[PDB]
Amino acid sequence: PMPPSEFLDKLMGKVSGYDARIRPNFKGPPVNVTCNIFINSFGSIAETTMDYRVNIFLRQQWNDPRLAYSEYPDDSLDLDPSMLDSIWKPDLFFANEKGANFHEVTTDNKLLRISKNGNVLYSIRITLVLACPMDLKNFPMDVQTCIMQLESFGYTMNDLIFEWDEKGAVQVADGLTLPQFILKEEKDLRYCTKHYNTGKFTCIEARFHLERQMGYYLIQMYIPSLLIVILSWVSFWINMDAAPARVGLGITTVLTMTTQSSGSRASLPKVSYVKAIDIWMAVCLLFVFSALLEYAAVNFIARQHVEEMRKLFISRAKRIDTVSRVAFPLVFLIFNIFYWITYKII
Amino acid sequence: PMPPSEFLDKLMGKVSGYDARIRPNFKGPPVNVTCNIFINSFGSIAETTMDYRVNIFLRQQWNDPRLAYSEYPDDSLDLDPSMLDSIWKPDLFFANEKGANFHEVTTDNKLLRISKNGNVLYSIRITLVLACPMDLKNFPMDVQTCIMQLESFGYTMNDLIFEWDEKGAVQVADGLTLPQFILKEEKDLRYCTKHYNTGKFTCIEARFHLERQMGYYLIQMYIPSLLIVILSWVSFWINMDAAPARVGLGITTVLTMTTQSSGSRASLPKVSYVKAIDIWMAVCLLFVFSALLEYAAVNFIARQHVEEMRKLFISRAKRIDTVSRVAFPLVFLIFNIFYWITYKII
Amino acid sequence: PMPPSEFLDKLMGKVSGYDARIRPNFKGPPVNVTCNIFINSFGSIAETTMDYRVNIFLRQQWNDPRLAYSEYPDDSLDLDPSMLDSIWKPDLFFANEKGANFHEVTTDNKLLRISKNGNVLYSIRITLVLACPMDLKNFPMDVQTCIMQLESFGYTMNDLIFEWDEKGAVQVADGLTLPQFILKEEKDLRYCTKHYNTGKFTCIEARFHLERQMGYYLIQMYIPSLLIVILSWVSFWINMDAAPARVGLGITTVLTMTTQSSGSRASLPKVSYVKAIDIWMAVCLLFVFSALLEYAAVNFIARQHVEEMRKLFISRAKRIDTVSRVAFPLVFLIFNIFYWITYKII
Amino acid sequence: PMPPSEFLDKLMGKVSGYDARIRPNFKGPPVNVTCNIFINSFGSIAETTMDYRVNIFLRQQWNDPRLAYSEYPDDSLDLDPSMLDSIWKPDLFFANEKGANFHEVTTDNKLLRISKNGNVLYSIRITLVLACPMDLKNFPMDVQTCIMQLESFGYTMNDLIFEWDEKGAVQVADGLTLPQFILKEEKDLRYCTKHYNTGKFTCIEARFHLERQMGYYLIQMYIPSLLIVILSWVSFWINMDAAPARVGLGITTVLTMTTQSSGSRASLPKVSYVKAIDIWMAVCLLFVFSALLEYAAVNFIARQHVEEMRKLFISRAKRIDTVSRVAFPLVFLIFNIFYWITYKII
Amino acid sequence: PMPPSEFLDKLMGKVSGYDARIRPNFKGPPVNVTCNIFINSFGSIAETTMDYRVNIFLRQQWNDPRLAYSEYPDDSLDLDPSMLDSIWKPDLFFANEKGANFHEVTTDNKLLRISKNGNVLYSIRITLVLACPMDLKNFPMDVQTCIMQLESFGYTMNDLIFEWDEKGAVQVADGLTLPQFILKEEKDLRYCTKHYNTGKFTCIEARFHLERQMGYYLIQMYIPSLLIVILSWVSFWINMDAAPARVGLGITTVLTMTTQSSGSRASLPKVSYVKAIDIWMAVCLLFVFSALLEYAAVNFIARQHVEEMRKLFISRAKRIDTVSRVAFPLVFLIFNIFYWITYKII
Ligand SMILES: *[C@@H]1O[C@H](CO)[C@@H](O[C@@H]2O[C@H](CO)[C@@H](O[C@@H]3O[C@H](CO)[C@@H](O)[C@H](O)[C@@H]3O)[C@H](O)[C@H]2NC(C)=O)[C@H](O)[C@H]1NC(C)=O
Ligand SMILES: *[C@@H]1O[C@H](CO)[C@@H](O[C@@H]2O[C@H](CO)[C@@H](O[C@@H]3O[C@H](CO)[C@@H](O)[C@H](O)[C@@H]3O)[C@H](O)[C@H]2NC(C)=O)[C@H](O)[C@H]1NC(C)=O
Ligand SMILES: *[C@@H]1O[C@H](CO)[C@@H](O[C@@H]2O[C@H](CO)[C@@H](O[C@@H]3O[C@H](CO)[C@@H](O)[C@H](O)[C@@H]3O)[C@H](O)[C@H]2NC(C)=O)[C@H](O)[C@H]1NC(C)=O
Ligand SMILES: *[C@@H]1O[C@H](CO)[C@@H](O[C@@H]2O[C@H](CO)[C@@H](O[C@@H]3O[C@H](CO)[C@@H](O)[C@H](O)[C@@H]3O)[C@H](O)[C@H]2NC(C)=O)[C@H](O)[C@H]1NC(C)=O
Ligand SMILES: *[C@@H]1O[C@H](CO)[C@@H](O[C@@H]2O[C@H](CO)[C@@H](O[C@@H]3O[C@H](CO)[C@@H](O)[C@H](O)[C@@H]3O)[C@H](O)[C@H]2NC(C)=O)[C@H](O)[C@H]1NC(C)=O
Repeated sequence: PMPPSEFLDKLMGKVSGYDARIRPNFKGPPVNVTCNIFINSFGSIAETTMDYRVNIFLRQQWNDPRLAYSEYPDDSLDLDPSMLDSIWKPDLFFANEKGANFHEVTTDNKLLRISKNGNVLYSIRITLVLACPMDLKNFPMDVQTCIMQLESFGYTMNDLIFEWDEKGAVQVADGLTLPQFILKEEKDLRYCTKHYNTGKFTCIEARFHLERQMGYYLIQMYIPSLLIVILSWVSFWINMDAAPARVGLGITTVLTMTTQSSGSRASLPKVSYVKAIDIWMAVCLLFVFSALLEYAAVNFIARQHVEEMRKLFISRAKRIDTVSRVAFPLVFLIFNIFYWITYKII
Repeated sequence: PMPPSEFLDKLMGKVSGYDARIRPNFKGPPVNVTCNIFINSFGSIAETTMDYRVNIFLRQQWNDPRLAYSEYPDDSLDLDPSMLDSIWKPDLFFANEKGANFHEVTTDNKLLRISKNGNVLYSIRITLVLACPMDLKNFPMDVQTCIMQLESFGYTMNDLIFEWDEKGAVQVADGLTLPQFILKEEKDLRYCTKHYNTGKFTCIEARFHLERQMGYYLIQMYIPSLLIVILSWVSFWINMDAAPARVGLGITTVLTMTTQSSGSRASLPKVSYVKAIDIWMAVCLLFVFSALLEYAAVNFIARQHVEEMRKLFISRAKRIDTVSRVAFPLVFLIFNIFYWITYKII
Repeated sequence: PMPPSEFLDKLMGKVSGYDARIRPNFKGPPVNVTCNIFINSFGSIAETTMDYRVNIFLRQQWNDPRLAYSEYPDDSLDLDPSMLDSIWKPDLFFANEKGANFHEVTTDNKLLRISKNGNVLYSIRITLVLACPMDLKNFPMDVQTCIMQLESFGYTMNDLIFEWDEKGAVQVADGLTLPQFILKEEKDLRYCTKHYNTGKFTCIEARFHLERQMGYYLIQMYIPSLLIVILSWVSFWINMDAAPARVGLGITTVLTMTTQSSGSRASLPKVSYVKAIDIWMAVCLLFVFSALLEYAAVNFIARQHVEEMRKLFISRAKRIDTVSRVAFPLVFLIFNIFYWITYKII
Repeated sequence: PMPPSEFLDKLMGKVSGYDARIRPNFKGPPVNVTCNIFINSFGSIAETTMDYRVNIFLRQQWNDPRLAYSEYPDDSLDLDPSMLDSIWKPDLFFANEKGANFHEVTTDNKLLRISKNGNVLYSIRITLVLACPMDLKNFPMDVQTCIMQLESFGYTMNDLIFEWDEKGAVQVADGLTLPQFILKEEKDLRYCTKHYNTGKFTCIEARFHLERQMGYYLIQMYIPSLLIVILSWVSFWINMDAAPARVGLGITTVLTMTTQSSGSRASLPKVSYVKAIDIWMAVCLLFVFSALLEYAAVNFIARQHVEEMRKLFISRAKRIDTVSRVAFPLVFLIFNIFYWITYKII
Repeated sequence: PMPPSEFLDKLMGKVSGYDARIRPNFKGPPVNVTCNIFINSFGSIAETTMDYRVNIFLRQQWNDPRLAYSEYPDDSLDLDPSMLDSIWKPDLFFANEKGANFHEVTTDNKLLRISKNGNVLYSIRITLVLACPMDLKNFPMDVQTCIMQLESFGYTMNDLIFEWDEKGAVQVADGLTLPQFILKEEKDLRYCTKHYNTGKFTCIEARFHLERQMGYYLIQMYIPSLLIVILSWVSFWINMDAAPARVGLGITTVLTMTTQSSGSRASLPKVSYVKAIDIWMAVCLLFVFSALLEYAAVNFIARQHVEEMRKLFISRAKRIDTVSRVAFPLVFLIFNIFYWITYKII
């Protein structure tokens, strides 16, 4: 019989009336293109740019009655991408591309196969740099929702409808791990149908819920902001009434508390609102600034001066050091309980 | 009847006399191309480079009498971008491109449709990195005006005229939020007609007013420059005449005031003029440098030495500490009122 | 006789029935493509992105019975890359490309030669930026395993099978040195056959074992974290009961221990788990934080006050300075033995 | 009559003997191409790379007698860039390109028009990243001279000559402002004719004089290097013979003078010679290092010890503090006059 | 007579038997291609990536007897790069490309001219980013040897041989200066013939010797590491037996010695071996760490306590300050002689 590439030329080229510029079922019902993606790679989720890079296999299935052969004995004719400009393909695009490219190493990484009844599978490999608005109200404990939406660009709703297939519309690779996030298994699949002044265009989208790994910030952000507060509590014991060294422990633990406060937001977007790591680095700034402010209460009370008025100020310069030495591990411990319960509920 | 893509070939190709190199209404009135854009994405507004990235849908409408079919029953013939080099298109360009590319993922993201009377809609998707000169005289409280202008490159004013359409010439996407700025709703639409030695070329432009979010700099730039000034006011209470610790609080709050002064302009352009954050970080440098300069007045007066001359210098080393402890929260509070009223008016 | 380029046109083009879109041995056994690579350049192994760049010569050998000439006198007909779109080529791709390009300087860097029996050698030059997941549990002493896998994209397992040749399937250049790593000579070669819902696709992969050079981190990370611990041991000798200078050596060696702790992870991914350099910079932070905490035990015990109770606290303020001066070089030396034996075993 | 695009095809294509591979006036006098540029954008003048980005309109005018129509009624026939590979064009290149691209958004941004006598205007839009060697001997007060030169690549001097036109050979845009530099109005226009072993090739070049804005470095580099010198002069007043606090003001104002000295050259090329900002940060390092070296002369003389020898060293420990308190504002003020006069003359 | 472009079409195209896929002197001696380069630009020699960027004119001369016209009156026929795919060209490539591109601004920057006897000159413009392994054993005083090598890709040694011409095989531009290095005039030209399992391929290479400019590191690395050692020698004079200020000068000059030690390798590759700047920043770390360790010997000996035993320890607390004040400018001056003589010999 015929070879497939010679048989598929006479099914399409110039003699069968197949025109690649005209959609299937023309002047009839719209073409129902069904889609599913396979995420090979994921990540490099930046926050200065608020974008993330993904590497997908975009599979598109539709029906084309002009490609429905009947007499050839096989069940699926492939088509290499040299002759891929000879069929109709849906004009899918991503509504938040922000730059994207194909992969064309050793061959155009494109797949096409045509069944007997006309079902056309079309799988391409794309690298996307998708845009998602980061919501950083509770920054080390947030759950980001970064989406990707697949629209049509030229055909309206009465000509081309996108659908997610019911048999697992988003597959993820086997050992896909992210360095900072984890990809949750439940992925929302909903519609995003756009209305312009040109017309109404089809749109489908998949949500990805990206929960952070808190274990990094619990090593660099929280514990070196915890030990500086303990280091400011050393000043309550040194020389117990007055020294030129309690000031040096009161000055210096505000410096590296302030430097770490600016260092906690070194590679973050300049958001207007206050976030979760800001109400930690400003309350633990308050517990290390009140320690030097506590000595200024001591060295002003104890530097006041008959026979009765001698010990009456030392009795006010030891009660200020046996209460402010125990009440600060009560106020800081009741803040540390109210903080983490709030961000466990939210 | 005929399919549209076969009908549209005989409307243009080689038999109807349609030449795609010749503008409509030739040797007559100029072509009135009307334009409107749709900002999908906005942002990454850099200031080291003084540019911003935008992602638009550029729609262009004109009239072409050679494309006015009459006998075909429909109202709008589309045209896929494989045959888009066969019509006339206006040679629009952006006068401040600084690099711009199309989007060509899964299909050339281009749209064309031709009405019965000859009206041609032409929507393409462009990513621009536009240039706008930043005016940073009042830096955290400024209202930037970044423009984009759409010129003709080859046709003069007597051959091709650009207009903004009256029905919403600039649309913005629904949930378009910027991390640092806000986009005001009033967008100016004015002309920018260029005159060269080649001729006079048409130009239209849209201004975008970008107001900053002050809430970021009010957390990192102002409050850690506010607490260092309060930290320098602790030195008026410590030991009340003389210490080796008031110097240590006088030195160190100039260090991290100077380090934060260089740290306030880490990612900014090297502008010649003085800005709003510079007359905050240099006046709050003055209140923390005059505190150590105040102790140098104390430790020089109080280190002077009959029976009457003993208490006469302590009476000059306490009046210098009961006035300079209250006058500095008067001068700093009258500066802080004159500062913010100035930048609320401007 | 004929020149080779004219003889090779009639072997393939339009008269011999050779169709370049159809694989060899069609409707028969699968094509057995055998592969080997030649790593020219290697390196720029980043960890923020977790990727590495390689520069290979990808050689592919297969059999094509339609190219088996018999009457031409030579043994190997070459073919320049201008006519390289005329044979069948396997659609190999790398399953973790993350961007890759050819090299096209002065000529397409591509090779093709055809033997008499039909063996086809096909060598191209590719630059890859391959992805490998970094496992940083024991960070300066880890052995990374970064792989590269070579799948088919269009042909399933019953049409195209990849193999590594038995005669040295991965060659490395003569003087290939890495700045941070060393490439071990044993390279694993195993199968990675993928199963999708499209079909099952062939895959071969080569593991590369990249052992680090520990000598860099033993100069910047370990020795300047070793001398700060010795510098905190200077405070046990200074003035031997009480000073305002032991606090100044107790504060300051916690500052540059914490600053170096944040400086130890300046260009690393934000992993959740704790690594080998973190249980050094948090234990040597403990020995420099316990030194200031030791003086707080001294200056609180020695500041307590009949005739018998005078020397009883100095006898408790010297035993605390002749034991804590020797026990800290016992606890730090027994940690330093348990640390390096653990990472020598693992 | 004829449309212009059909008339211009028979003037060139295959019937008039016009060959686009052959220069005008062949085997005769050389082609006199005259050039002028229009700088749209300028800037991003880097110094680590020593290059600057420009965005020009390159206009080229020459004469081509084969394109001299006589009977067509118009005076100027345009030509869209689709048929622009059909005329002869000069093979101009930039001898210091370092990468350059065209602009191809919505149309190839290219212009061509042909007069009646044969004069051909050819305007294109290029983005260049031109290389200029920076001379940083006097760094914040220098006048850079960054050039751009336009050579021929294939035709020698006896076949093609470039000239600048006399009517404004370099135009600059209306509101072109640079953030760091200013572009002087006088632009030198001179020749740069190259001699290779291939031949001698034409070359023209324009010099651009880029004077800096000193006002930025006078806020960050000079004033925080001025106040540290005044801060070191506070140590002459504190306790007036001896303290543990004059050392703390002698140590610390060397630290942030050395840190600012390394911070003054954070983003500069690693030049070998000494520059103007180096002999400010090394002389003001000397005035803050000699202040601590002055106290080491005080605390060594005043710590020497009959009844006559008591006040003879205090008379040497007050003369050292009433001269070194006035002579240092004399030496620093006579340096500050000799410094700025030197860089005002040069 | 004929124009040259029409004469050169009948010399090659389809009638003269010229096939552009077949090398000259086929089934005979190999083609002797002779090469020389012209370095326009050089530099951006990075060391994190260990690569350098060069911008060359690659000239190639071979002989092609099929292009040997005899009857045309000229001596050299040029050929514009539109018809440059019609001759045979050698498939040269660079064996350490790491990315390279042509220059195609206003015309393909390519040159071709054919002499009467068949000699073909072929000059193109290439930008290369070449790889060279940096050897940093003696880092500020090293002489790098970065090479570039020119291989054949498709033709073996018995078909194509590269040579350097004897008339100046590497030219350098007139005013080519590097910011950090200097390019030595003696350039080695040697062979690098490769042996693969495909065959043996020709290769020629040019060594470039890049001697550094030590004058930058002698301002930032060595002098601020010299004054800190002098600053640690101030502590021998302050208060001469005991103070809380000698410790503060002993602590702080270890801090900024350690910070500058990490700051000396901010933008360097993470090499395993020790380099020349590391045995300066670790010996000058030793002279500033032994100064604080010297006071710990003083304040432990002088704090020991009949009538005879009073002055016997002051006699041991002044001999330790009149020897350790002169021996440290003897050990540091004998190190500073042994250091620079070692790196002057090597
Ligand atoms: C692509 O999918 C759409 C959506 O499922 C299909 O449109 C649907 O087609 C069916 C049968 O043609 C329509 O059912 C009909 O409903 C009318 C009342 O409107 C009634 O006379 C019958 O019950 C009849 O079954 C259905 O309304 C229609 N839905 C929409 C939203 O248009 C379309 O046929 C699919 N096209 C292809 C090529 O598969
Ligand atoms: C594109 O838009 C321009 C601007 O509206 C149109 O030009 C205008 O055309 C009208 C009618 O052709 C001109 O009005 C005429 O004015 C003359 C006096 O100059 C008088 O005899 C009549 O009152 C007549 O209506 C109008 O002057 C002219 N304006 C300009 C600035 O040229 C043009 O016709 C439009 N072209 C197309 C193809 O739509
Ligand atoms: C490509 O490689 C595969 C794998 O080596 C080859 O397939 C193998 O082909 C041989 C002979 O055609 C098969 O042996 C046969 O086994 C059957 C029992 O199944 C028995 O009747 C005989 O012993 C006979 O030798 C072998 O089973 C088969 N293996 C597989 C996994 O398919 C294939 O022939 C190679 N193709 C080319 C073009 O070199
Ligand atoms: C392009 O520009 C060059 C330079 O202006 C033109 O070359 C010049 O052409 C004129 C007239 O052809 C030459 O003048 C002649 O000088 C000879 C003595 O050499 C004498 O017999 C006459 O006085 C005559 O006028 C002039 O020497 C020559 N200059 C050079 C440097 O070649 C050229 O003609 C221009 N070409 C075109 C196509 O415009
Ligand atoms: C390209 O360059 C190579 C190397 O210079 C040339 O090969 C050399 O060709 C000469 C003459 O054809 C050979 O000399 C011959 O030597 C044999 C002994 O082997 C003897 O019968 C004669 O003395 C005769 O002169 C020489 O051996 C040969 N060298 C090599 C290494 O092959 C080649 O001819 C050049 N090709 C062109 C087209 O210029």
